Amino acid sequence: QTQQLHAAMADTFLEHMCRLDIDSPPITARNTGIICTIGPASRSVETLKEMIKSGMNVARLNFSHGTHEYHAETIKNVRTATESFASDPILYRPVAVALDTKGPEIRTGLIKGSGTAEVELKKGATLKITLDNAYMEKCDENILWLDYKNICKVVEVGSKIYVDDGLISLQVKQKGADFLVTEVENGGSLGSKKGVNLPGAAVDLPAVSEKDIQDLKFGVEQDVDMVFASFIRKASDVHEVRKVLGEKGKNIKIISKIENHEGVRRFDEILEASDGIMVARGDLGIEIPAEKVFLAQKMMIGRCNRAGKPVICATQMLESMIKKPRPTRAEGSDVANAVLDGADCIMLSGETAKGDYPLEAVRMQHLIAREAEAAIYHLQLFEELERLAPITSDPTEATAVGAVEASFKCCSGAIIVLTKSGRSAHQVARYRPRAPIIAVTRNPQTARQAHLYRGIFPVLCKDPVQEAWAEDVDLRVNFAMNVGKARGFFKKGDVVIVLTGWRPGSGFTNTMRVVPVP
Amino acid sequence: QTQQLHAAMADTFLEHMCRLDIDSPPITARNTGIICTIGPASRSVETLKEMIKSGMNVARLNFSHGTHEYHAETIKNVRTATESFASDPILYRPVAVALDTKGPEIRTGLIKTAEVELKKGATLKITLDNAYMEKCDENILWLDYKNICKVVEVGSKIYVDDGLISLQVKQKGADFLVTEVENGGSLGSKKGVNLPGAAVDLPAVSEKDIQDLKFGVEQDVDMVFASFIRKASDVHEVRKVLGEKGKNIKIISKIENHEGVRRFDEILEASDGIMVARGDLGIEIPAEKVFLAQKMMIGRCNRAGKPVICATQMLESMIKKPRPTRAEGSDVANAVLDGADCIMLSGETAKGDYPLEAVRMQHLIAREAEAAIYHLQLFEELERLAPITSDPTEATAVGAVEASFKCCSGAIIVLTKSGRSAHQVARYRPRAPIIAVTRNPQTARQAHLYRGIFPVLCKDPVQEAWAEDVDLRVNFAMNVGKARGFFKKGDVVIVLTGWRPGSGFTNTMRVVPVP
Amino acid sequence: QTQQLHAAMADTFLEHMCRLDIDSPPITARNTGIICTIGPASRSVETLKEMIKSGMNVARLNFSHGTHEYHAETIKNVRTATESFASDPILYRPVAVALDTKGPEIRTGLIKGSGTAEVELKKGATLKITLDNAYMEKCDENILWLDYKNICKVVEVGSKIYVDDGLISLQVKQKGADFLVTEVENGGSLGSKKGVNLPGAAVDLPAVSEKDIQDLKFGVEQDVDMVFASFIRKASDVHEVRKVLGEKGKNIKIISKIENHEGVRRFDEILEASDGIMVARGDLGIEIPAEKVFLAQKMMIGRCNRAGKPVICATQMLESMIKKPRPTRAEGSDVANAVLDGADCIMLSGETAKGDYPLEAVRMQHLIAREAEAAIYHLQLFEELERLAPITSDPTEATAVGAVEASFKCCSGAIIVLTKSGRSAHQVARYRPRAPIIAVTRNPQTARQAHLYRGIFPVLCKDPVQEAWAEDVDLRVNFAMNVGKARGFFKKGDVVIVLTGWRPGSGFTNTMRVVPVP
Ligand SMILES: O=P(O)(O)OC[C@H]1O[C@](O)(COP(=O)(O)O)[C@@H](O)[C@@H]1O
Ligand SMILES: O=P(O)(O)OC[C@H]1O[C@](O)(COP(=O)(O)O)[C@@H](O)[C@@H]1O
Ligand SMILES: O=P(O)(O)OC[C@H]1O[C@](O)(COP(=O)(O)O)[C@@H](O)[C@@H]1O
Ligand SMILES: [K+]
Ligand SMILES: [K+]
Ligand SMILES: [K+]
Ligand SMILES: [Mg+2]
Ligand SMILES: [Mg+2]
Ligand SMILES: [Mg+2]
Repeated sequence: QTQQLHAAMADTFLEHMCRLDIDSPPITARNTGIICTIGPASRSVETLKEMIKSGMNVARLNFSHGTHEYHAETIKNVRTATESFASDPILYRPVAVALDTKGPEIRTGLIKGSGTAEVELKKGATLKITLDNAYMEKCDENILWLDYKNICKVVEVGSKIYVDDGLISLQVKQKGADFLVTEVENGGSLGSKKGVNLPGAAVDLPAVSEKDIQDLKFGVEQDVDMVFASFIRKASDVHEVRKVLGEKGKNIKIISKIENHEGVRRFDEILEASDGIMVARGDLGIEIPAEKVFLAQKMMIGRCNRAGKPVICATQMLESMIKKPRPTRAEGSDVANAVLDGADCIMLSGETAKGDYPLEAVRMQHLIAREAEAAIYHLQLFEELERLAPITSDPTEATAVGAVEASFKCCSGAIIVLTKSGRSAHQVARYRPRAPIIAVTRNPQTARQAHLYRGIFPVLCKDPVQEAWAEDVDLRVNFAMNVGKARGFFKKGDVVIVLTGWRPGSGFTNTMRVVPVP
Repeated sequence: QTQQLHAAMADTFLEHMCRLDIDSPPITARNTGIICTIGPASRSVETLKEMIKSGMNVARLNFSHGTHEYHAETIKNVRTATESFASDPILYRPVAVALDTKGPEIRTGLIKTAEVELKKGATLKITLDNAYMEKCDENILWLDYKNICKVVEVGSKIYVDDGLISLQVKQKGADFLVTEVENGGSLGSKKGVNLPGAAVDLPAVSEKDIQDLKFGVEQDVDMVFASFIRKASDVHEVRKVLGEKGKNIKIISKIENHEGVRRFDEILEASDGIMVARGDLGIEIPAEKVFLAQKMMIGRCNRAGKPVICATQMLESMIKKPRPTRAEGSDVANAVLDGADCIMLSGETAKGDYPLEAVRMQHLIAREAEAAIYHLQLFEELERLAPITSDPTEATAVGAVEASFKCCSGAIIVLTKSGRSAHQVARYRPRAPIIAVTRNPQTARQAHLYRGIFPVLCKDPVQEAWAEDVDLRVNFAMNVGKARGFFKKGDVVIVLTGWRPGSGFTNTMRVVPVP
Repeated sequence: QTQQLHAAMADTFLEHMCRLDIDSPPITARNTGIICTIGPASRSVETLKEMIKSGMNVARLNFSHGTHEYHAETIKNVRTATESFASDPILYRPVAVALDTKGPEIRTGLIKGSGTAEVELKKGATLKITLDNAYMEKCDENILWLDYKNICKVVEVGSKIYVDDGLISLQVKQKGADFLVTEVENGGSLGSKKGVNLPGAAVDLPAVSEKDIQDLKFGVEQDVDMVFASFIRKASDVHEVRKVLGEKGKNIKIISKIENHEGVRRFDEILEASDGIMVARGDLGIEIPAEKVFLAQKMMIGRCNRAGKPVICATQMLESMIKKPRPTRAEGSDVANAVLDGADCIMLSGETAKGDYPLEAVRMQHLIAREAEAAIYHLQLFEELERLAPITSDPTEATAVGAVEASFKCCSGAIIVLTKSGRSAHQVARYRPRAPIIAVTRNPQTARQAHLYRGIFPVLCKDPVQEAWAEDVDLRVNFAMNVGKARGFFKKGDVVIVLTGWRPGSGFTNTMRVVPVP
């Protein structure tokens, strides 16, 4: 009568839905990664500590805004808050840092005069668009400037142009070279520097601009753990980002953001080149008809799970929590269905960057992820992941799937794995056990990147190596036991699964033990 | 393209069938146990060595016939043939000895070693005057069941000689029944008699049975096949007689009548395994219903995780000819597909002209059939029907089998003192052979009852360091597998072990390359 | 608690097996066809009448033996027996006649002396096989003649040779021209004119010999319904057979007998070209290792089920009943499992052609089939057959599959179908309903050939055509009900499914009705 174990026993999906209970409380452990965007509301040290206690795993910096120096000062504070807890290495939480590139964004110019100044637009009214730099800080209700110099080559008559994140639409009546005349189809106020999207068009900007180059190089300087590459359209876009990171950034992980039609059409070659995927729903839902977005979301998450690569669901998950302390019912549903669909991580944007309730937002996500994890139908999920996954002779693969079937058989409080690269923990997570995966590593980077995988609770063993390998192994296992008790995941005399290798070095995980908690 | 691995991939049973292929060769290992009835044809030491090499696992002695001195000698020969292979521990094969009780049979009398001949429509009086107990003929017939006249009615049907001859009852009384013959045939001496519609109140454990089970205990048999078990208390009666001294002897109940079928669930619970006794069962219930009973029992046994044995007329034509009929081919293969742990030969090995050919042919067929099982479905069914547990050992067993499928392992190697750890694995029915390494030679002989368990008996003395004693026995298993052709250097096997000595602590699963 | 209805309710195959109950009695209807081979024991009119009441649906004539005059008299008798029941059109049962060809057999010659003579062959003995026609009637223990002139070309030292249904095995020790020297391996006594098999060998005998041609012409003259073509090795073999049947016998059904390695290897092209398949296990279990036959059986059955074509299981199903009035447990089990495998028809050979208990064997097949039909796991079968079925716009297909599902939901007593060609009845049977399919037709050939499909109970309407079509339809629907009532398939108030088209002529079946029985 807990963890939805009654519904876990159903022999159909529908009987499984029918058995779900609001009075079956979940376990302590939460498997889904939380990712928070840091900005004015959340960049203070004091508050960042509170985000970490609340459940933040990764901190994301949007490089569509702000300066290398401002960002460097966010990071510094994230690292200070994080290390504030190394005091007790048993309760320490590694906290990753991710870099979100500008990429091929299209923006409007400044509104003439005051900073905040917006101009009201009205349906049917007229708007001329120019590329004349005279006008770039002189935008208003008749004339508007755009930073995409080649716009006219690619937008025809009939075309639609959305501005301010889908909320203002315009139609292309007449067009020269230099300028476009438009009729306003949906009005509203327009401020300075707003996102422009061109649904019909083949936008021809480079995947990595010189601005992107400098930003990527800065992130290599700063030892960030991952990069969220914007607007990826094809594999070669991914490789180009991989080259700009080069040898020095070779361990930093690349998440292609999919946020347009081409990204979606060529998803297979992009996923093959990337380390993970983000479903970038804001842009994506302007670049395609908003009603189609749920399908791309489910296509991308499914294929990532089929391929054992992390997928993040993003944007407007709890929008209303920017202004209010509780979410709407669609927001509640949406976070929960992201987890149920299969998402490894879930992202907060404005809600933590600039909102009036960043901590509450983090908590709500933590609370909902945990309910929805219990609600997942593991029976079917696990069987469908066994079937699709190929056959191999890799003993770690066999050991990984054995540990998972065993975790179901005995309702183990956790599956513990020792791992240098993380790779042995990733092989377990791909099969989606209910129980949490406590990944014990010495490598601080592996610990931080581990958060991209559903279920991995990384822990960082700071202790020196023993002279006897067998003793060193057992000390790490036992470290995972102490973390699990201290966290409430399990208590003494509960059974856990433990994974280890037949010899030192990566790639040898082959041993699975069913072990009582000491 | 080997082991029907193509068929094993399919999404449906029907596509699985379509992908079955006569040119996909089976692995060398054979998982289904073979039991052979020993008799005039096969009781010599010379013939028994060859039966073992051809794949016999359990020697059955039928106590419906023979004297204790006779069976004691049979055993002595089996133990001799078996021990002749201890020369090389790596190739030694444990052989079990099983005792199969007479039970409450009914038999005819002697004849006036000659045979009279009943014709359809003819008249036959049946009698209980013991003066006639050694002169039966076309007219008069003696049976040794004294209450026969109390339980029969006007019209009831009597089958004689394993169902070949049949009589109907035209008039009753006491001492006499008058019967019309319905199926003619050549009656002989002391033949089986069956009274389908009737409830026979003979003891389950008769005076003779009691002395025969004692023989079992003294002779040190491994298991007992108790005939005509009708209800759970019959099995308790048997367990009692075996008593304290006989308590590690497994009791396999033989279902051969309508009541045993009906009270199957309770008999299963009390028994350590089941034998589907198709000979008698197929006269006591209509022959067309046997396959239903058989599949019901194999099914409930696989569900309970207890061994079940298919028996009787599996290769009947091979008593006289050296190839079986096509039916006989089919039937053996379907018993394995149904889920039988063991298959059995009777007359084929006891008294036929081709005992070794019959054993070989069970070995070949079982090996083909085990590769044609749709494990995808079978494993998911057994895994699901399994109640969740706290036992680390169940978890470890299921983890092992899951891993044996993901990497198509050459075997699952298990150390076990009592057998129990190997049994847990075999309940889930891996494709891969389970090589169970033990020092207890009784554990090794009984382990044949379970599908896929190839017991190996370790004769090495105990190393003083426990980890080294564990490795040695793992390596021994490896050498057995290499030598028998189950696998070779660099293949993967699963290895299952515990974290300390003593029963009940198996908790460790390793995926290991063969050295 | 009848028809194994408790077992039909189970969620898994394994639970389905567990609930099979020997006290859950079957319905009256038997769905699997029974094909009896005719010969001395069964060819009297008196005996044939009773074969028919006992359940023979098809009369099989084995052309490997006997003259045209003798077979003509057999057919005459088949039809006298059959037509003896036409007095009562309600109880009248179409009985088909099938011709089984000789084909490329290899046969020995005559034993010297007595026509009835045998010789002993003893393990270790030398036996010489000659082609010199001198010896064709002087065969004995030292010298054996056979009728395949090219045998020496196709065998080598080491080869095996089986004689008389695999009883006797020889091993070639030397290969001359015009002879072989062999060692007897399995001895046994040998009589005259016995079949020879060469497992190793690329036998080259012609698909359709001069004698097969005489024979097929004769079948066309006698208006047989189906041909069983022996030793089909490839599609062109089937074509060759079709030519000889030509126009006069274009609608005569060709069932390819698979009895050798090449047939099995090329099964798909043979299947496509044929109207049906027989698994001829006698020859097959000598041409391939005996332990592999059950594989071939199940491959062929599954593939014919998948394609919707009749498949017959044949040979030694009840062999002991040639001498004993009750079958062995393996035989009882073999038959059940052929039905459970998915076979449309099961066949009897010596059991009915020369044995002592022809009626009893026919009755046993009836009884076992009826039990085994109930024990089928229809939930899974029907789900998979629907699943595998290619998708079609064909209204008749959609109607068939709706009728089958409807028959399941209301546990109907029959599926009544009107059909000219048989086709619409076949499309129901391919989906494998529990309920018997009663096919009403005015076409006597259609009736006789429907016996090759599991479930079809053909009924032959002799009444003339009503002027008003709608009444002509009702009249045949109503003749089906009378047949069902009289046979005890159902009774007044039971529901049945009735299938019709929207106009006369073949191909228009599109109407399913759920109908209480008056
Ligand atoms: O996940 P990875 O990178 O393969 O790391 C797993 C490795 O960790 C170990 O358990 C311990 O190795 P170290 O002692 O070198 O950390 C190995 O046995 C195993 O092969
Ligand atoms: O299957 P069983 O009878 O419980 O025996 C399994 C036992 O065998 C072992 O692997 C070896 O024990 P021993 O050293 O006592 O033979 C134990 O670790 C384990 O508990
Ligand atoms: O199976 P077939 O040969 O298509 O026969 C089915 C045909 O039988 C009918 O039900 C009626 O046939 P009739 O021409 O005999 O009236 C048609 O509606 C239907 O098209
Ligand atoms: K960005
Ligand atoms: K007995
Ligand atoms: K023939
Ligand atoms: Mg974007
Ligand atoms: Mg018996
Ligand atoms: Mg043939």
